[PDB]
Amino acid sequence: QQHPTIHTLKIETEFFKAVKERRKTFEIRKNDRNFQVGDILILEEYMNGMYLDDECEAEVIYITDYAQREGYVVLGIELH
Amino acid sequence: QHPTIHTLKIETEFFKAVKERRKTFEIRKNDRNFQVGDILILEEYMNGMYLDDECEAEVIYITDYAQREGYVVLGIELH
Ligand SMILES: C[As](C)(=O)[O-]
Ligand SMILES: C[As](C)(=O)[O-]
Repeated sequence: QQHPTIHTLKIETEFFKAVKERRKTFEIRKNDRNFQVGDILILEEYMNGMYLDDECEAEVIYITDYAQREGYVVLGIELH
Repeated sequence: QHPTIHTLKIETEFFKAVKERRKTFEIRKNDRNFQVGDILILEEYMNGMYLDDECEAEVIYITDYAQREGYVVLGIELH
């Protein structure tokens, strides 16, 4: 019944911090990965072309394309 | 002074998603000069009818990343 896809994405440090702090509870992404509610994002801290070896895991709990540019979606996320 | 209180209309599908904490953001034109700390009073409507319910949320985050001109995504925290 449930088969989430795990997506591993880079996230620039400023936004990583905002997510980890639960101030930013969504991700704005091109929908080239067929994102679905229940999917898992592994958000990997990245800065100036380097992975910084910190991450956080979040579930996609809501998706919308409302008012977005072609191909973009807003993914509502719940940090684990 | 105090944080601004904005009163906005929200359709029942989205109202329900906000109340359930599934939808934790609001996509809006920024013609209100929204600021972090501001309060949104979200009033429930459906197909032009006011549905005698509402909720309150704080704007905790704001971004125009990848948005159309004048648009923002407001991160909101249900009270
Ligand atoms: C600016 As983003 C891709 O972390 O929503
Ligand atoms: C769809 As809305 C204006 O409640 O982000």
